[PDB]
Amino acid sequence: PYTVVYFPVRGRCAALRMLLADQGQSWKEEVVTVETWQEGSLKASCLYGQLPKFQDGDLTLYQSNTILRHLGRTLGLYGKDQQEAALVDMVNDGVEDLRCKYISLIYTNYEAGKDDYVKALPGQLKPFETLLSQNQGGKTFIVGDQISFADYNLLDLLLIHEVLAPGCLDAFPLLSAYVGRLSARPKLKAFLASPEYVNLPINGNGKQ
Amino acid sequence: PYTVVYFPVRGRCAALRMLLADQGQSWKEEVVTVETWQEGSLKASCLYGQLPKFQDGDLTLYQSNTILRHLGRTLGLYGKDQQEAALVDMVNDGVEDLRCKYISLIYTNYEAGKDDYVKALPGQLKPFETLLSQNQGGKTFIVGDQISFADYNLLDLLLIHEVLAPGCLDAFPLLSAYVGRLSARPKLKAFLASPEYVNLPINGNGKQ
Ligand SMILES: CCCCCCCCCSC[C@H](NC(=O)CC[C@H](N)C(=O)O)C(=O)NCC(=O)O
Ligand SMILES: CCCCCCCCCSC[C@H](NC(=O)CC[C@H](N)C(=O)O)C(=O)NCC(=O)O
Repeated sequence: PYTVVYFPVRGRCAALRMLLADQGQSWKEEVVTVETWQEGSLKASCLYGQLPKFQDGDLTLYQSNTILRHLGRTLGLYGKDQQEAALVDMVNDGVEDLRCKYISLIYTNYEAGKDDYVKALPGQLKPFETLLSQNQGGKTFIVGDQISFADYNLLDLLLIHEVLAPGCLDAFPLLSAYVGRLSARPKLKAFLASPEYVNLPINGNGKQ
Repeated sequence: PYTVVYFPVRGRCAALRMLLADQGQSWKEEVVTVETWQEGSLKASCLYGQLPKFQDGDLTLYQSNTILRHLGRTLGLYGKDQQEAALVDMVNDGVEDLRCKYISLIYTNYEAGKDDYVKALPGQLKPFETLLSQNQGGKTFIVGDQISFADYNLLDLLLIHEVLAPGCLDAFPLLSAYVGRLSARPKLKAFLASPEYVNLPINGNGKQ
């Protein structure tokens, strides 16, 4: 079945976890402690020397977005056709771009870079609001009328940014309602309120 | 048909161009000058305010990796099954990770960071050599026995690094032979020797 190997943080595993939970899938969490990691053996066995590591039967995967696309492909959360599949990728690549900046700020220069980052945030979120405005008035999902892996990834992106910059979605009504709507999905809402998610820090350095 | 909108550089369009050329596809190049860009009109119309922009019929796309996956999906260069498709993604995500570091060095701190970057390069390339060593002794492609979009992206990554750090592939027999082998493909070899590729700078700031 499914196994996710990661440090005890939400980080790059939050979106895929939301996906599995919302889709009613079962998986095992293999928690790797900083000590175990510093031992070196696991890290040396990882393709790119990093986590998360994911297992689907004997298929071993690395790279958070590969896991998301794999689950999206296998579970039918990758658009209804090739055109939608491309739009889903366009959304996810954009989500990834901002996540990288978020990650850089959090771990590289939180104190000195936060003000500049928050000032530039609106412009960074505008694209997703626009995407929403062009798809059924933003009443359904980011692409098409069915959920996709990019939805879970974008939702996480938005959630963590509201912790970083409380109220950042006030400027974006479609994104605001989208967060509330997706968060209300029964299995997702239950997962998001579970200690399995809540008692885990967003990042690994105590910043958010 | 196909249209790629970009600045007059190889950058993030090199891989997809190699793909189209090698696959015998025709496309139009719409060159955007720094002046035209600074005007602001085109940039404001771009989803994430950046290039490349890609057009396939009435389908408009942004994000270099979205264009690669779209071409891979529609042209049959995305693995033979879901398992291979995931491995292709894993390779491309890894290629993207290193490309981002390469781009950061080139445009952010070439002079001061080059030495450290080159020292860390072997460890950054090892994963791709390992990937090749696990797929038919590295005698075919990065994943499976058929070419994929990740091949064109990895090939470009390797080509530009050979310019940045001559001989970086010497210690990697599989990657070395792979570059020579893929570069020898008739249509690709012809494209790589054409002025449309050769007379274009790798990057936009005169560094490489
Ligand atoms: C409470 C303790 C928390 C543990 C320490 C903080 C964990 C931070 C998240 S893990 C950070 C890093 N992994 C990555 O950056 C993964 C990026 C990869 N491109 C992906 O998308 O999957 C990694 O493996 N880093 C380890 C390494 O590179 O050695
Ligand atoms: C000799 C002159 C060449 C032009 C000058 C150098 C151009 C550098 C390459 S273009 C750089 C930037 N685009 C990107 O970074 C694209 C990132 C996107 N995630 C992708 O993968 O496609 C961009 O649009 N930047 C423009 C902007 O953000 O306004």
